[PDB]
Amino acid sequence: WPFLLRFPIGCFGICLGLSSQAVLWLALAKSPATNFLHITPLINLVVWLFSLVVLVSVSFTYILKCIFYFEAVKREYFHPVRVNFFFAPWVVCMFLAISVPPMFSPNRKYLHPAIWCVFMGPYFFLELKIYGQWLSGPSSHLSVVGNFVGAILASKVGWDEVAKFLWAVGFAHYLVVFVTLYQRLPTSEALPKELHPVYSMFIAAPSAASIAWNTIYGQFDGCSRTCFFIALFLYISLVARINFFTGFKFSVAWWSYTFPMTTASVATIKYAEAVPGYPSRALALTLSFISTAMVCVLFVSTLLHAFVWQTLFPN
Amino acid sequence: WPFLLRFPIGCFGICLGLSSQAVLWLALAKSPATNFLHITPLINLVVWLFSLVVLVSVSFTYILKCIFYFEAVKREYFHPVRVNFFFAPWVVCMFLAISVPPMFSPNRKYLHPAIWCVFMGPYFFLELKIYGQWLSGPSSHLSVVGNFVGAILASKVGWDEVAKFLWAVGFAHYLVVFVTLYQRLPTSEALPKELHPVYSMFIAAPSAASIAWNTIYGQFDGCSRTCFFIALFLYISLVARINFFTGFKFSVAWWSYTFPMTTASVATIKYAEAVPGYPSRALALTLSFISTAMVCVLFVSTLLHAFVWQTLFPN
Amino acid sequence: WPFLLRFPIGCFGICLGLSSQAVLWLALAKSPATNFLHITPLINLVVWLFSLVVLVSVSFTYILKCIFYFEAVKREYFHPVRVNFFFAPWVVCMFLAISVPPMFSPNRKYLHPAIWCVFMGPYFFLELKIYGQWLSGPSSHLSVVGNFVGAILASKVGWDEVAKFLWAVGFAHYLVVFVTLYQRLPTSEALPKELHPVYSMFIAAPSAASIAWNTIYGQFDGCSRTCFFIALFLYISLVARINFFTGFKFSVAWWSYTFPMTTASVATIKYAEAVPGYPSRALALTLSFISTAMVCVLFVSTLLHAFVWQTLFPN
Ligand SMILES: CC(C)CCC[C@@H](C)[C@H]1CC[C@H]2[C@@H]3CC=C4C[C@@H](OC(=O)CCC(=O)O)CC[C@]4(C)[C@H]3CC[C@]12C
Ligand SMILES: CC(C)CCC[C@@H](C)[C@H]1CC[C@H]2[C@@H]3CC=C4C[C@@H](OC(=O)CCC(=O)O)CC[C@]4(C)[C@H]3CC[C@]12C
Ligand SMILES: CC(C)CCC[C@@H](C)[C@H]1CC[C@H]2[C@@H]3CC=C4C[C@@H](OC(=O)CCC(=O)O)CC[C@]4(C)[C@H]3CC[C@]12C
Ligand SMILES: [Cl-]
Ligand SMILES: [Cl-]
Ligand SMILES: [Cl-]
Ligand SMILES: [Cl-]
Ligand SMILES: [Cl-]
Ligand SMILES: [Cl-]
Repeated sequence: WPFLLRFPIGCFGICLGLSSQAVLWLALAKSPATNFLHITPLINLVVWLFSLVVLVSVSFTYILKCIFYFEAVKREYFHPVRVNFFFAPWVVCMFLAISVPPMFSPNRKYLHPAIWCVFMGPYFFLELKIYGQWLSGPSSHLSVVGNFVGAILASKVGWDEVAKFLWAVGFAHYLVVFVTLYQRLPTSEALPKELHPVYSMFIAAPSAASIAWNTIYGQFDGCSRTCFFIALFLYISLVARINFFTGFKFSVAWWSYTFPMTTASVATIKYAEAVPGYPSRALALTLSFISTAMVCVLFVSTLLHAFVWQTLFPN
Repeated sequence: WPFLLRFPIGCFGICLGLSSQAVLWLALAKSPATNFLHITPLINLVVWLFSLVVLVSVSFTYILKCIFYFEAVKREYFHPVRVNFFFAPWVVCMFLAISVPPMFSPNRKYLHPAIWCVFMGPYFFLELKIYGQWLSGPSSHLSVVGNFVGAILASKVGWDEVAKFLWAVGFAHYLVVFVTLYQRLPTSEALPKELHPVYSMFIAAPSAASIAWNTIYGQFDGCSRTCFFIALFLYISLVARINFFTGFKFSVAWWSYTFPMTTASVATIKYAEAVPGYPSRALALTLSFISTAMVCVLFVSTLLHAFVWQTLFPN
Repeated sequence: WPFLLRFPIGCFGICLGLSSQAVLWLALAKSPATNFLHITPLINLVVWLFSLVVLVSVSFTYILKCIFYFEAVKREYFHPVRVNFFFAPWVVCMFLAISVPPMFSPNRKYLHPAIWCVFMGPYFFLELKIYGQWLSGPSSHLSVVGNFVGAILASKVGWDEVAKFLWAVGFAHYLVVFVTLYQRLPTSEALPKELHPVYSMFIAAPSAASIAWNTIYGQFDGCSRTCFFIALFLYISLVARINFFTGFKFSVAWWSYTFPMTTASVATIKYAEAVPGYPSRALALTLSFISTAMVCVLFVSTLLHAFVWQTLFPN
């Protein structure tokens, strides 16, 4: 059993969670509402560099597999559940782009338009091609989160009009996913094993949509508030449904679940700036504290379970 | 056959219809657009007291059954069609709360926040628990109307922010219900017998949503108008589809159908205040006249059929 | 085989495409953004008269069949796929009404209210009756486009309030159609033959809705922009999915596909007026050029294939 076979596409899950952490701490240092913490922006410098190293190493190793064992890649593509992970490498690169650590880049009004085109295009072509396969042969193949994220990148460039077009496309696909998935949610028992990639974008897409609305227009309306509150209601359902009595075991799939929690925390900070008050401030800090704590303990657990015991990679 | 067995949970239907009548006549006396009628506010005083008596008597008798024959209550819970009626006792109490007869309460800016918490919480816990049962074992178990009604109560207290959160949650559940129920509407023949509790909230939830929007913001927009017009279009479909040639017979289920009609009438009065004109005024009065007439004739019929013949309660 | 049997209801398809062309060229002559072309309004005079001749001839011949062979009409009604075409004669008359060639009518603020009632009523009665048949015996029987078109006619009369009511009804039916049709789109192979009437209103209803919003309110908002962008995204999917390598053959069904393209072009012109700029202007002209070119080449092809070879009408 060579190492290439035991290396699946699920490795990209860890990069998405860690990269999403970078945007959270950037806000905590550039938030006028949360100025009283005096958080040093140097934290983002370490986190952003760490996200680049893991993304390059993961991507480079996977490229070697694609030339060495193309047939293995071909087999993975067809399987229905693990298809969504093909979108993961493209969407994560956009997350680093919006971070854009202040120290590296001298102050400028907008980023160069060339950056948007290179990252965005491979995603749009993949979205249409993967959608066509479903018709030839649920509706879980559709990608929703990436379109909302691209709108944020487009707003940073300054192309306001195209950002509105991407938001409309992302919303339309959400309706089909929302109706089907809500009817049959996964059972509390054996939650991580079943439909783990698909579920993550169910508690995350609304929170991303609210952030995109704030960048395009600049003022909160019913779109940003209601989408944010829907995500909060869905997030609360996890606590009530999860069984505290039932035991839990370590699994690689836990890395993907981190990403939904982080996106909600960033969205809450936007709400606090628009509407000041003691309620919002405490709620924003609480969500951030839970998100960052889970990553730190999970990072230690996934580090020990891979080195001394080499149980991270199954046969 | 003891009286406890022949006493079902459908008795709560009559309370919902009569309690909804109270809010209608309160508006008719406090509407600047309909000032020319000079309606005495004393009508609400009689109606509100009458609603309290029936609600207490119905609730007190049912509590006796729950301790005497718990297993009978347990059997009723599982059956799919008659599950929605468990939400009915909680939602109706909120309807009396908004009425708040002026004579009883000295003029005050807002009501005490404690009233909102006691009534609302048992409903939110019930909504999550009942929804979980569906996943373990359509989508008719979901409750939609109560969330919109709670927003009205929250606005009366003055907690504007939480009212927006409840409205978002209620809207999201409506999408699943609207798609499924619209595909298979009940046939005109044997209309009352089939799916009678579920259908009532289909012509009623839009009208409640429009009222909630007016209280939170204060100015009509596309939300209030389009939701109100959707309810009107759905209400008109009943007249066209119902068969006049086919005969009708007395049934206990008719009490639930009163509640949808009353809610639409109250919503129309809001429209008349925002947009004045002869068209709206006549339409508002016509809907109220039909609603109040149906209750009076139905009340007499349900009174005679229960006393001289004792045919109200089946075996 | 008498000519009456070989004359189907699909003949009304050609009238819808040609009549829709009339509104496009009217805008091109009355558009301040596209003033630099100096397009003579005389083009609409020829087109509008040509649309009236074909509509009268098609309608008059079909009336003869309805009295001669009523049973044949009765058989056609039941078949599920070819039911939507019954709505086509009524909706097309509204399209000529909005055109209202300037030369014929002296300048006036609004049109007489009587015109709206005569055309609209037969459509509303048909919508309710056809919808009832589905319940007694997908959800493709529902009509969506006509309600949005009627709102435009109502706005021309000046009855603003009723136009909002029609828009709400049309939107509600769209949700059921959008969810069902999007799940199972037709395959690229043998595209014209399968579900040809139903598909045409899928790329067309959003574009009609955006135009109606602009007339009722007068200022673009998120309704007009997002609905327009959804239609653009759906239109682009046709180019990617269609197979260029696969050959194509002449068919009568191609006339219906013209109508979706024209409606999108008219909607784009509205966008250019609201938001000026070089991007929008070129995109508006390009869509119009493709639409008008397709009609001209198709008109020649459908003319030659019917006269020398008499292959237009199948047995
Ligand atoms: C794909 C995800 C990100 C969104 C899924 C949710 C949408 C299907 C629905 C939920 C409720 C709907 C909203 C209902 C109420 C409003 C407020 C409505 O009225 C306003 O104009 C708000 C601002 C104001 O004028 O005060 C604007 C659109 C919006 C947000 C609606 C847009 C579509 C929403 C967000
Ligand atoms: C759960 C029930 C109560 C609502 C179900 C209906 C909604 C799914 C849809 C129907 C049409 C949609 C509306 C379409 C048009 C508008 C107007 C739109 O534009 C405006 O800003 C209106 C006010 C103005 O700016 O003039 C605001 C949101 C809204 C109401 C939309 C919100 C979501 C609505 C109400
Ligand atoms: C039946 C067809 C014609 C429409 C099908 C699409 C609708 C189901 C959804 C898609 C996204 C929704 C929209 C989402 C965002 C908005 C913007 C929202 O916010 C605004 O107030 C826009 C204007 C502004 O205030 O800047 C108003 C309603 C609207 C258009 C929503 C109404 C309902 C929409 C159009
Ligand atoms: Cl940001
Ligand atoms: Cl996705
Ligand atoms: Cl009220
Ligand atoms: Cl309910
Ligand atoms: Cl026009
Ligand atoms: Cl249609």
